[PDB]
Amino acid sequence: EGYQLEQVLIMSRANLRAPLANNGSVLEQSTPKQWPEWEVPGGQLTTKGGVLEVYMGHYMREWLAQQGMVKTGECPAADSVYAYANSLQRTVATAQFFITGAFPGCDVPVHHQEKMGTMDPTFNPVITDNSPEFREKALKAMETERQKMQLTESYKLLEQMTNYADSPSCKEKKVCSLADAKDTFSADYEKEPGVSGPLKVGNSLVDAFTLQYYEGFPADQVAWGEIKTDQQWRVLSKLKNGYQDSLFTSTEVAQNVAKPLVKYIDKTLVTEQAKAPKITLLVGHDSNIASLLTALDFKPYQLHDQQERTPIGGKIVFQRWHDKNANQELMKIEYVYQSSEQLRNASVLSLQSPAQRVTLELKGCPVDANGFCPVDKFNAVMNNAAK
Amino acid sequence: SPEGYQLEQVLIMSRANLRAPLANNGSVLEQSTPKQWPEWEVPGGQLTTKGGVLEVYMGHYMREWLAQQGMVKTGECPAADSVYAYANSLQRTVATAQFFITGAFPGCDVPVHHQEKMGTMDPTFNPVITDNSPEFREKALKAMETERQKMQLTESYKLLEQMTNYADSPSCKEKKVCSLADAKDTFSADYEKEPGVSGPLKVGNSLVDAFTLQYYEGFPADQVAWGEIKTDQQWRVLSKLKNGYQDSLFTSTEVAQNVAKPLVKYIDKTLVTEQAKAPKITLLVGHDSNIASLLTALDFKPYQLHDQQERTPIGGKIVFQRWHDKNANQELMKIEYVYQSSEQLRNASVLSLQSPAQRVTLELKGCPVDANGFCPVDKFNAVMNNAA
Ligand SMILES: O=P(O)(O)O[C@H]1[C@H](OP(=O)(O)O)[C@@H](OP(=O)(O)O)[C@H](OP(=O)(O)O)[C@H](OP(=O)(O)O)[C@H]1OP(=O)(O)O
Ligand SMILES: O=P(O)(O)O[C@H]1[C@H](OP(=O)(O)O)[C@@H](OP(=O)(O)O)[C@H](OP(=O)(O)O)[C@H](OP(=O)(O)O)[C@H]1OP(=O)(O)O
Ligand SMILES: [Ca+2]
Repeated sequence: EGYQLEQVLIMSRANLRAPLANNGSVLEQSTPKQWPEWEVPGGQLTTKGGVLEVYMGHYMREWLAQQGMVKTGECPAADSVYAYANSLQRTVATAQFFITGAFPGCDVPVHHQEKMGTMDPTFNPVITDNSPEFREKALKAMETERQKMQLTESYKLLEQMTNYADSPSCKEKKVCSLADAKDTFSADYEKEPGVSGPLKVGNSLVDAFTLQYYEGFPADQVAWGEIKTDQQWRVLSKLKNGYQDSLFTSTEVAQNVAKPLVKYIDKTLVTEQAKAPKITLLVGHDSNIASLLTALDFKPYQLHDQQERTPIGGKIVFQRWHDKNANQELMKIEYVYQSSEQLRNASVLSLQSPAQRVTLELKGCPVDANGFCPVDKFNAVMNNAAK
Repeated sequence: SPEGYQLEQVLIMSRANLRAPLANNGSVLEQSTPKQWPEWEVPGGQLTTKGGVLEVYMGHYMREWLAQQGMVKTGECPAADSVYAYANSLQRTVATAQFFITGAFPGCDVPVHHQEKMGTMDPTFNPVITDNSPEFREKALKAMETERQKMQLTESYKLLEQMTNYADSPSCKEKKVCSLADAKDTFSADYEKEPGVSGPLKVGNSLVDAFTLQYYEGFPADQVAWGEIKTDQQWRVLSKLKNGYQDSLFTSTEVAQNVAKPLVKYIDKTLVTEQAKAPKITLLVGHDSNIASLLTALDFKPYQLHDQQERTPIGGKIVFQRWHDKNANQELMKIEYVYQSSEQLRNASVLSLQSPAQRVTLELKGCPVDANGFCPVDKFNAVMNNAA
């Protein structure tokens, strides 16, 4: 009956979490205005984020079955499914909710490293090369990417929405402007690429608004009611997307930082394939998706009906399709995600009312008219990035 | 909780949440009407995805309550082994435990225990006759007929026949069984089987269970009972068949005492006799019949659940609570039925302390409560030991 979906690996970020807005946090320091309250402490998933993942899980399960992988109504064979999350509350949580929605009533544990509350090396996008040539070249690549962006409109808008000149940052630390302030990038050995300055603050702020919107806060409680149009979202989102792009998206940085994740995905889909599950779920972070995508050299992609480049509840679904011979196998990779509205509305997902799907393309594995490329070339892409 | 009251242990005896109509009633449903039954997203008897979300909300609600009461701290996981979750080995009950525990302790490592051999009944949750003596039966068969005789179901059956066009069903056109009221019931109490009824009472229960479930699942109005049920009173009259079935089978003391013994024994260990070594929080997930027979077996006072047509609601829990009154140096028991209203299920309403689940305080005949719903622990232990 032709090509059947034989193996999938799903790379996920955590779903909806509470912004961190307690005394002394970046959010609190960045405005004199009070933030609306959330149901859990900062950085913890919300219940709506779990329900959104349950819906994604159920949709995915339907879809997996539709493509021949394991049929609806029965648990998959033991050890058919392997769920591995970074060792943080929100990523373990998003895995539990996804796996429960997709595989209800089945014994599929979520795995994670022993120490909760700390970064697992698999998911920790840290710089591994201590040479000053790597650092100089990384810094120059971040600065170059940043220098292409026109952010002052975004910043002026944000200063007005937050009353930034009256915030604790301004009054106590004399950091009083977003639009005129200087970014400082870092590419420190054994840390994440970073930036300090307005871009980091604009990132934290716009992220908080995005989350309020998705969480379903009334319009008057999103950003104090100040974001009234998609156009405004678009202007503001330039900061959050520009932060991620600057840091995680240069070729120098990404290939280094995402090595343990690339290696994990190579092992699962290529080099230790005999033992691999039919379904792997990894749950990490936006920086992991951003650097992975750069490190495997995907072509440019655009996500319709989303303001985020790496959306809350958005997953990279790598798919190995098999008919009769392993050397005729095909690979197809899609970004499967909920639109900004499907998130805010908690939309019930189904085959008739699906998640959004965009097919992604590796530069090294050109796809046909239907998004498939030969496994032969996929394998070469992975080997080469995993070197 | 009053001043100086501190909650210290809870046991949550839950029904599964929202499931598709039982596959075992499929052919009765088919014989009872010429109409087409709306299709469900899962095989009969399995939890639906909505059941899952609804149970995630009950978990988060119970979490917020437990943190209000100082039983668990906001923003961290409970101590290892302090939460013990044990489900019957069926898809729906294990699924409901997983969704409850994920909604309540998201991000925490809290396993759902069940016997292996999923798809088979775990004896703890198996509401079966466990006495093969012919003298058990006669007291039982009679106690069931006695409960059944207190109910007036004729109007329910005429309503059901009207709504289903039962006149044109296979049952009537082919088998010439052309009235549910004129037909008779025959109870059974067969060794290692659930107490049972043959006849129009089982037909009524099967159909009206399906309608109730359609309504919860959010089928559109024209697809719950083919749009035939217009009035909350019509719901109430139909629900008599389903509540009547359960009450006849699981609610006479002589049946309920036998059939609930394993769960009664379990709850007695956890709350009374092995209490010291017992998890602070226990979730058991079983079946409506478990709740029904448990509550008779412990001699509860009669209760009414507001905003529900079911006597043991979908997702509904019996919540046993040991409290220390520090001021008067006493240990008290409070027991409440906590559950979603028919509208909270159909709407998938988010639940929190600000928009809470329904709660009704229950009362042991052996353990009379004060003005606030609390009774003494020693009186509770007697009831429990005596019952076990
Ligand atoms: O640890 P990372 O892999 O870098 O990613 C997460 C987080 O991603 P999710 O939002 O996917 O969980 C980021 O979120 P953005 O602000 O970039 O949207 C970021 O920021 P926060 O500190 O605001 O969470 C933060 O990066 P870093 O690890 O450098 O702090 C980090 O959170 P954790 O520190 O908890 O991992
Ligand atoms: O067999 P149980 O252990 O009681 O559990 C369920 C179900 O209960 P829940 O909806 O609470 O989980 C019952 O049916 P309802 O009381 O819910 O209508 C039940 O018995 P009935 O069909 O007599 O009601 C049926 O067991 P069986 O069909 O063998 O009698 C069974 O479900 P399964 O059909 O999935 O075993
Ligand atoms: Ca600029």
